[PDB]
Amino acid sequence: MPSVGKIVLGTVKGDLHDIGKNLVAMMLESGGFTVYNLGVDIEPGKFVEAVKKYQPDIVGMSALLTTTMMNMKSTIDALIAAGLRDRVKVIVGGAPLSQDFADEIGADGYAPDAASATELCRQLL
Repeated sequence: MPSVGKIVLGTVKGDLHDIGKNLVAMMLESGGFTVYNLGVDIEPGKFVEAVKKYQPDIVGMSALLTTTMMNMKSTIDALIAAGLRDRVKVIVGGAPLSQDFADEIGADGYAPDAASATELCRQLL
Protein backbone atom coordinates (compact mmCIF):
# COMPACT_ATOMS: atom_id res chain seq x y z
CA MET A 1 0.00 0.00 0.00
CA PRO A 2 1.51 3.39 -0.91
CA SER A 3 2.56 5.40 2.18
CA VAL A 4 0.26 8.38 2.95
CA GLY A 5 2.42 9.56 5.86
CA LYS A 6 4.96 8.59 8.47
CA ILE A 7 4.17 8.24 12.15
CA VAL A 8 6.50 7.51 15.08
CA LEU A 9 4.56 5.93 18.02
CA GLY A 10 5.63 5.03 21.54
CA THR A 11 4.48 4.50 25.08
CA VAL A 12 6.17 7.09 27.26
CA LYS A 13 8.89 6.79 29.89
CA GLY A 14 7.85 4.78 32.97
CA ASP A 15 4.90 3.19 31.16
CA LEU A 16 4.74 -0.44 29.93
CA HIS A 17 1.13 -0.45 28.56
CA ASP A 18 0.95 -1.02 24.76
CA ILE A 19 -2.31 -2.88 23.91
CA GLY A 20 -4.07 0.42 23.04
CA LYS A 21 -1.03 1.87 21.24
CA ASN A 22 -0.74 -1.31 19.18
CA LEU A 23 -4.42 -1.12 18.11
CA VAL A 24 -3.85 2.53 17.10
CA ALA A 25 -0.80 1.39 15.05
CA MET A 26 -2.81 -1.36 13.35
CA MET A 27 -5.65 1.04 12.42
CA LEU A 28 -3.25 3.71 11.14
CA GLU A 29 -1.52 1.12 8.94
CA SER A 30 -4.94 0.10 7.52
CA GLY A 31 -5.32 3.65 6.10
CA GLY A 32 -1.91 3.71 4.39
CA PHE A 33 0.28 5.19 7.15
CA THR A 34 3.84 4.00 7.71
CA VAL A 35 4.11 3.44 11.44
CA TYR A 36 7.34 3.12 13.44
CA ASN A 37 6.28 1.58 16.72
CA LEU A 38 9.15 2.33 19.15
CA GLY A 39 7.82 0.16 21.99
CA VAL A 40 7.33 1.06 25.64
CA ASP A 41 9.15 3.03 28.35
CA ILE A 42 10.45 5.36 25.60
CA GLU A 43 12.73 8.12 26.90
CA PRO A 44 12.26 11.69 25.59
CA GLY A 45 15.69 11.44 23.85
CA LYS A 46 14.71 8.24 22.10
CA PHE A 47 11.65 10.02 20.60
CA VAL A 48 14.07 12.72 19.41
CA GLU A 49 16.42 10.10 17.89
CA ALA A 50 13.42 8.47 16.10
CA VAL A 51 12.27 11.78 14.64
CA LYS A 52 15.76 12.37 13.20
CA LYS A 53 16.01 8.78 11.91
CA TYR A 54 12.53 8.38 10.36
CA GLN A 55 11.62 11.99 9.57
CA PRO A 56 7.97 11.40 10.52
CA ASP A 57 5.04 13.74 9.95
CA ILE A 58 3.58 12.83 13.31
CA VAL A 59 4.83 11.75 16.76
CA GLY A 60 2.26 9.89 18.86
CA MET A 61 2.53 9.16 22.56
CA SER A 62 0.46 6.79 24.68
CA ALA A 63 0.19 6.78 28.47
CA LEU A 64 -2.10 4.71 30.71
CA LEU A 65 -0.64 5.79 34.08
CA THR A 66 -1.64 9.21 35.48
CA THR A 67 1.94 9.31 36.85
CA THR A 68 3.54 9.03 33.39
CA MET A 69 1.39 11.67 31.62
CA MET A 70 3.85 14.48 32.41
CA ASN A 71 6.57 12.59 30.44
CA MET A 72 4.57 13.57 27.39
CA LYS A 73 5.45 17.21 28.26
CA SER A 74 9.11 16.15 28.85
CA THR A 75 9.15 14.66 25.33
CA ILE A 76 7.65 17.81 23.83
CA ASP A 77 10.33 19.84 25.67
CA ALA A 78 13.04 17.53 24.30
CA LEU A 79 11.65 18.03 20.76
CA ILE A 80 11.79 21.83 21.32
CA ALA A 81 15.41 21.67 22.63
CA ALA A 82 16.46 19.52 19.60
CA GLY A 83 14.97 22.02 17.09
CA LEU A 84 12.42 19.45 15.85
CA ARG A 85 9.11 20.66 17.32
CA ASP A 86 7.99 22.57 14.21
CA ARG A 87 8.80 19.59 11.94
CA VAL A 88 6.26 17.27 13.59
CA LYS A 89 2.68 17.22 14.78
CA VAL A 90 2.35 15.67 18.26
CA ILE A 91 -0.66 13.58 19.21
CA VAL A 92 -1.42 12.04 22.62
CA GLY A 93 -3.80 9.32 23.82
CA GLY A 94 -4.58 6.80 26.51
CA ALA A 95 -7.45 6.22 28.94
CA PRO A 96 -6.38 9.11 31.32
CA LEU A 97 -5.72 11.55 28.42
CA SER A 98 -8.00 14.40 27.37
CA GLN A 99 -8.05 17.41 25.03
CA ASP A 100 -7.56 19.67 28.03
CA PHE A 101 -4.35 17.84 28.95
CA ALA A 102 -3.19 17.81 25.33
CA ASP A 103 -3.66 21.61 25.32
CA GLU A 104 -1.91 22.02 28.67
CA ILE A 105 1.33 20.33 27.51
CA GLY A 106 1.34 21.89 24.01
CA ALA A 107 0.43 18.85 21.91
CA ASP A 108 -1.23 19.32 18.50
CA GLY A 109 -3.98 16.78 19.11
CA TYR A 110 -5.77 14.17 21.21
CA ALA A 111 -8.01 11.26 20.17
CA PRO A 112 -10.18 9.12 22.52
CA ASP A 113 -9.76 5.88 20.53
CA ALA A 114 -8.04 4.19 17.59
CA ALA A 115 -10.70 5.06 14.95
CA SER A 116 -10.72 8.75 15.93
CA ALA A 117 -6.87 8.74 16.12
CA THR A 118 -6.76 7.80 12.41
CA GLU A 119 -9.00 10.74 11.47
CA LEU A 120 -6.94 13.07 13.67
CA CYS A 121 -3.72 12.01 11.94
CA ARG A 122 -5.30 12.60 8.53
CA GLN A 123 -6.41 16.10 9.62
CA LEU A 124 -2.98 16.96 11.05
CA LEU A 125 -1.40 16.32 7.64
